[PDB]
Amino acid sequence: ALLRILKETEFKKIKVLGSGAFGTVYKGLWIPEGEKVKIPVAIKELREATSPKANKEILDEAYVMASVDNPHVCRLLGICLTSTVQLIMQLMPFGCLLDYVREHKDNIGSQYLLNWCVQIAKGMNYLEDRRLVHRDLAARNVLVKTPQHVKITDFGRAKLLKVPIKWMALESILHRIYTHQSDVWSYGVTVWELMTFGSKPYDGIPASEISSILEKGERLPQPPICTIDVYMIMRKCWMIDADSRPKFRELIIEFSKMARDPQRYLVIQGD
Ligand SMILES: *CCC(=O)Nc1cccc(Nc2nc(Nc3ccc(N4CCN(C(C)=O)CC4)cc3OC)ncc2C(F)(F)F)c1
Repeated sequence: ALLRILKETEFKKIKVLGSGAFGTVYKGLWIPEGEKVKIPVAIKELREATSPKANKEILDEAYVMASVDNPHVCRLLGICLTSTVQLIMQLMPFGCLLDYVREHKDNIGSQYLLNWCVQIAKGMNYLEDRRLVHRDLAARNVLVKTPQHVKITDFGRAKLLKVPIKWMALESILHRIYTHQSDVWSYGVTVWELMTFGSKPYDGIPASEISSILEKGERLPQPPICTIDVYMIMRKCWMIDADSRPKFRELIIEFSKMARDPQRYLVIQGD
């Protein structure tokens, strides 16, 4: 019960920061109960889910989210129950890493890119450690606190209560299996996205075709900046054998290592 119940009046909505299928997000401010502190927040207002069954499901996931406490996982500050369900999130000033990489390709240096993989993999392991399957992981579901500090957006479990085929493990596509190991495959696609400075994985190829492509042993291409210790880690995540895949603990070490000598593993444009 680490989940704060917020009063509609404790916060104000400044601007719409987009709207998805799940809900609508706003840049806003929140003045906590009996405090003269003004926190910048993101307010995830939820869609058509007013059924008593659904609201109990929402709340139950809201407590789960509210107990996920890790530096690289976006924190849930509280919930506001009124006419609509509002999820008061920590504001991420630089938007999503995908947009950010597509907007900084030139100035994004090897040392940052490698430290983002450690950061993502760190947050991911926390979920595998809490036995929570992310199910979402894409460069679009990683947000930017500071360009040095990224955080993962844990909505995969909530979104469950519009198919991301190109980020999915073959077992997820063909047998609807979601393990912390399918989370490793998605992680591979995400790290490929950052190394390509936000490219479309398998662009122009239809979703239906993707399964057979992967079955024919075909994978995502080698990104120009990538070395061989790098592009290898990527293909180990895309192993048809769900258990041949590296663990999130492994990925942390082989990237933590890699981050100690960046340019050795990434060929940017100096230095
Ligand atoms: C690439 C995927 C993406 O756009 N994710 C995204 C979009 C909007 C809102 C969230 N939630 C969220 N956001 C923040 N901070 C944040 C997010 C996005 C922006 N952008 C969005 C694209 N854009 C537009 C449409 O004008 C430019 C600005 C800016 C911003 O910071 C002020 N923090 C937390 C959340 C959370 F609720 F999801 F936790 C994600």
